[PDB]
Amino acid sequence: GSLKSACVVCLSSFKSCVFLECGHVCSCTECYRALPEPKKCPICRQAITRVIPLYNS
Ligand SMILES: [Zn+2]
Ligand SMILES: [Zn+2]
Repeated sequence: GSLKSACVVCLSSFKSCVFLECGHVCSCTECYRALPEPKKCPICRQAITRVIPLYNS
């Protein structure tokens, strides 16, 4: 379920965020909270309904 591969957006930090939409785990907390927009799932383009942060790097 959880995994910590490379954050697909930055590619520097691991992914530390499961996007509660579809269960895609792909972003990192800092990427999310830093960028303010309504963010879309980087993999599937669904709007994010909630973010379940994983406290990792
Ligand atoms: Zn990131
Ligand atoms: Zn998705």
